[PDB]
Amino acid sequence: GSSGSSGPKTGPTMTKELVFSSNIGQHDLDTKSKQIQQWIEKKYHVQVTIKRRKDAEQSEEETEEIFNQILQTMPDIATFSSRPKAIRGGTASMCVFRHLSKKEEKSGPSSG
Repeated sequence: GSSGSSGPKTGPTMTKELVFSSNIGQHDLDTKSKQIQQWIEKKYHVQVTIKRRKDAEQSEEETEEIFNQILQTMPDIATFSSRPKAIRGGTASMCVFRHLSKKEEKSGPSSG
């Protein structure tokens, strides 16, 4: 049996932001995502920004991974609102996560 209805609320005009280093591991990153997910729920615009070392020995393709690693948790609840790009000269990347404008929700009760 299930019981719990908070109420239909799109939420006020607020924006969230998240900043961390690539060093973050799976154990840690796991938490970072959870937080973002909860936000997206209320259609909260979350701005993510990955920071890399002084020209670390890695290409952009690597910096793109982290991003996906996060969206891989909310692939049916969130989407690449704003494609990630090279910011601050490429040393870092910025992106945002939003809700699936499409009628696709694989979380919660059988939406119908």
